[PDB]
Amino acid sequence: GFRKMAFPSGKVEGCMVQVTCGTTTLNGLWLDDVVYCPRHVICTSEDMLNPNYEDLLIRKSNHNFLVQAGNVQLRVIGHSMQNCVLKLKVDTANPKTPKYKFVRIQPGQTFSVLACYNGSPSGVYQCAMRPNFTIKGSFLNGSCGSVGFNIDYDCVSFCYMHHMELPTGVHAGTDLEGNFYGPFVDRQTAQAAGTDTTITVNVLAWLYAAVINGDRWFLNRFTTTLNDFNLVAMKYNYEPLTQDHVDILGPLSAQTGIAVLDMCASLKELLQNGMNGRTILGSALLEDEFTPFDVVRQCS
Amino acid sequence: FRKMAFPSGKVEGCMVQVTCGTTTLNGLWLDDVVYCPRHVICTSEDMLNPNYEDLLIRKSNHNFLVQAGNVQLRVIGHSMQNCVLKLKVDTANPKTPKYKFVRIQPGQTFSVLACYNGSPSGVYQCAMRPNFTIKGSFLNGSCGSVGFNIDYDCVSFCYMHHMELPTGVHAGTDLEGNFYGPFVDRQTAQAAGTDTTITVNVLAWLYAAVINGDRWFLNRFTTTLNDFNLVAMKYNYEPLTQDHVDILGPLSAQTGIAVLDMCASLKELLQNGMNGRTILGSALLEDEFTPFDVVRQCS
Ligand SMILES: *[C@H](O)[C@H](C[C@@H]1CCNC1=O)NC(=O)[C@H](CC(C)C)NC(=O)OC[C@@H]1CCC(=O)N1CCc1ccccc1
Ligand SMILES: *[C@H](O)[C@H](C[C@@H]1CCNC1=O)NC(=O)[C@H](CC(C)C)NC(=O)OC[C@@H]1CCC(=O)N1CCc1ccccc1
Repeated sequence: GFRKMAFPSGKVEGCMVQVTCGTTTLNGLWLDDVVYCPRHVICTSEDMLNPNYEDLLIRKSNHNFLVQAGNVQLRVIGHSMQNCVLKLKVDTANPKTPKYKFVRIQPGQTFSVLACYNGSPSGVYQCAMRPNFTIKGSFLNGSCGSVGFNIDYDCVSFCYMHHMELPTGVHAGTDLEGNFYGPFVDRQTAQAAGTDTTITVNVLAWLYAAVINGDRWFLNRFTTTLNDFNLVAMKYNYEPLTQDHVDILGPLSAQTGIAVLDMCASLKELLQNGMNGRTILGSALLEDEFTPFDVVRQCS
Repeated sequence: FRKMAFPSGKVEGCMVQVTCGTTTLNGLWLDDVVYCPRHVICTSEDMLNPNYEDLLIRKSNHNFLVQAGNVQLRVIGHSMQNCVLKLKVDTANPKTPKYKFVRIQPGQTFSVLACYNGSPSGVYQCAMRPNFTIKGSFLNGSCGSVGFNIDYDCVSFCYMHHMELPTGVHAGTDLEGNFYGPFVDRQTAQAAGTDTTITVNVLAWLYAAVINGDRWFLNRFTTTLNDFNLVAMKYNYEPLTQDHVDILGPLSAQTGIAVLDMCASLKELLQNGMNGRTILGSALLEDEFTPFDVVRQCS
């Protein structure tokens, strides 16, 4: 079978806390003796439209930040700002702090989101960083500070923290250094993204997964050159496929005996002809939020 | 709308591995009991048609290797309940959540924590199909992985994984060891009944579309429940039960559209098709979001 699968979220759940300043409440990430959260928690209504964050932050005291881990209040003993994230230093270390690191992911890469409200985890799902640096998340009011992550062995690699929804309903945020993905800004304004494109190497991975699970109606007898495929792919607002992408698809190619450029010829036919009512792995649309690695691990 | 799983940490803290000879699967460690599929006691060649009672009579506590990670939990008692093994262990799980064992209905959804050798690998959302299979993602060694829902702080355990069918869907039991559907834990070819579309969930999905301002498909007609069920079966949709009508209640109230009026709108979509339009960015009607799922993501 094949499902959109998230990493188990327990190691991240034990880091989540609630952070309040004024009448604003969102989530923080508690690692060792530091809590990370979106800086716009210091903003009032009158601040949110053009917040001069350095100016607003210097006027705040440690005691203006109310941090709660379940029943317990954590005492803030210092605060600083790193780009769009606030670092609240606390007098107590999180014992549940896992082995972790902070990474900035590339567009087309995937990661799990642990959506939280008032510091309590509510759900977990899988996302990709879109080529236009938005994410198609499920985030309501109160979800800021929810984080996205990958787990390699015993290590949690944090790659996203949530800050906002765009008018189109997609979402935008930062890495754990507080740098936004994309051309967005932590002010209360309607912001449009650049035109999105489809993550081709991931569509190809998913087609291979469909074959591994017995679905093959979209295959064809034809091949294509890499450049002629890319010409068609760009026409349809699909990302170009690089030779590194081709190399990454090798394992999936070997396992199934379908040359990458044969699968590209299939995808080209799907783009030109559409799906003619049919479905692949349940979907009526071509899915682009599985990486080759995602498909490999899940299918062995 | 995403498929969203429950946070899995409370269940991760309960996963262990259980080994008999070379056969290793997963178990669920709550208080001082470990729950797992009984077929752990079967050699690969025993699985063709096992005599579970006779295989268990030859077993002693000291034939069972239970491990949390690499740490052995000594087994101090054992009993078979339907198709699961209960192994009493000498340590109460310090991470035991508040929990319940529940038997769910077809159509209901739940999160699966896929595990191998006692270690969680992934979590995803499943629906229990009307033919009592699930469209899971499971490899060798996944048995004893569990499906669950979390209400407030209480984990309601509803599924334990035992097997894959010829069509590549999956079958298992509740935590009392009773299979969902007409399957047995024997390495024999078995067939699921023909599957049907989960009508209550499709209706939930239509409510979700209305809540988001997508309401072209609403019409001025209504229907009886019986007339709707008889029409729906002709399109291989499940009949609605009284419980289905009940769990659509909150979405009915939220939108002010009576359940039976939404049924009349769906009947017209069945009878006339989408005429080329979409609902919620899709020509397909989705059937694996329950009314609870719709609430979790809209409000
Ligand atoms: C933090 O919890 C919250 C998360 C948001 C809330 C809705 N969904 C989410 O993911 N973040 C915020 O509220 C942002 C705070 C800023 C960065 C100071 N703002 C935000 O997400 O605004 C969302 C709304 C939805 C529609 C839209 O365009 N905007 C932007 C603000 C706005 C401008 C003009 C008109 C209406 C809204
Ligand atoms: C337990 O980890 C394992 C999980 C399986 C492994 C592959 N995917 C899964 O979900 N369960 C088992 O191996 C089952 C043990 C029995 C119930 C004692 N058996 C099982 O899953 O058999 C699967 C195979 C795949 C093809 C097929 O038809 N079957 C069923 C039995 C069978 C019939 C005919 C020919 C070969 C096997």
